[PDB]
Amino acid sequence: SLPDLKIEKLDEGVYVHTSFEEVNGWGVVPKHGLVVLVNAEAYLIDTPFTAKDTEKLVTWFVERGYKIKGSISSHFHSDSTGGIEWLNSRSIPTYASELTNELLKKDGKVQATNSFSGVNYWLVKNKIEVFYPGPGHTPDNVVVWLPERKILFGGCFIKPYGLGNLGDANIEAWPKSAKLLKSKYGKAKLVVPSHSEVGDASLLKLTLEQAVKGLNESKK
Ligand SMILES: [Fe+3]
Ligand SMILES: [Zn+2]
Repeated sequence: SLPDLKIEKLDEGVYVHTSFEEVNGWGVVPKHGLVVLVNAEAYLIDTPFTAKDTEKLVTWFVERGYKIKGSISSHFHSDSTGGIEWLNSRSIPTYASELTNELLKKDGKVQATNSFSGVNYWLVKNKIEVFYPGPGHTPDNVVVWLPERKILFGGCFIKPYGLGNLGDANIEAWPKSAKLLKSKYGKAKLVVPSHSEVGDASLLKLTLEQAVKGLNESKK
């Protein structure tokens, strides 16, 4: 009885997709990703949890005359990679970093068909940039930058109100990673976190503070 997949326009050529899962203890949790338009083509930034919602998402944009050109997953957790199986099965190119695919493989999960590495990677030159700030929420977490709109998708790295699930986190590295991110994208107009409302560049500073706070609490 989960809430329906939601698709809402955020800016010119940029949509937020929201899907939901049950997390025992915290109840239903919304997960935000993006869909970015490049001319008459669409790129998924993270996938929904399920094949079903991934298909609904894909069909929504196909039906509006956009070809799905690919998806990129910001980290290996299922809230970013849930639709990779379905997308691969439809021969839609999927993208994840080398680290992410290696974590998927280790966990017995289907991998993205295309991978990349390095600090900066242009999924679409001058339109969609993937940035690796270093380990934080997970060892592999990346963010996605849309220069034309100055929109940053933070995935699960951006945690302005609390760090959340620490199971796969690197609390020792997160502050340095968050410092690097804030310096890189301080001119962001909009910052889009995975589990809360859209904000501005202040979310970068808040994340840094939470990360610093988390590390201090771990050492005491
Ligand atoms: Fe995660
Ligand atoms: Zn998450």
